[PDB]
Amino acid sequence: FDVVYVDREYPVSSNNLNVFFEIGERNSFSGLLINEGQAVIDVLLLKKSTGIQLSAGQILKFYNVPIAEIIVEYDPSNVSGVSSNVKLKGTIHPLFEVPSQISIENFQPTENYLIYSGFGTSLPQTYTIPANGYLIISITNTSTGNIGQITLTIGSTTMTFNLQTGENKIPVIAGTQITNMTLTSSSAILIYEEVI
Repeated sequence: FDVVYVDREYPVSSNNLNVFFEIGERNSFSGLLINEGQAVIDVLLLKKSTGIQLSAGQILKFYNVPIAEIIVEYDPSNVSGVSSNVKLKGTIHPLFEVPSQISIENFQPTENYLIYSGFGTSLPQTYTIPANGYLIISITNTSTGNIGQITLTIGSTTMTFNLQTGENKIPVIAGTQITNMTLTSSSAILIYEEVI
């Protein structure tokens, strides 16, 4: 069989109303169309060269979908001045003898904020958590199970945690202090926050 790789992004706004993507006649597409931004978009999937309205941040997933053309349009109901970066990524290949499917999901990108890297049994100072999110304390050690203790303070509240080898995931509010950590043997330590 033959495969064509698709990696495209186009702005869609009042200034860029339409994108026409040719997939071609005897072909199937597997991949993603990503509405990265604030413009609602209308997606027409045409078997030869019914629209799907994608709201801000939505992703249209394709598996083995026989399409000859994908048309993307700025929806006329948009608040003026909104735009999106519309990304098409995937593979064009022949129609496989398996189900053809689409699905849609909301994307919420996550970003990791480093707090501490080291290798030892405690922290060298206190740290402030910058945002609402999830604090990740990764402790690497030869043994499994219990590996030490961490103390967080937030306002007039103190919290102490039974740290395990591996990834420890704690929901945290912005401004929370990492006041101390004590491990029972020297370990690779990586502390960061998952933020949305």
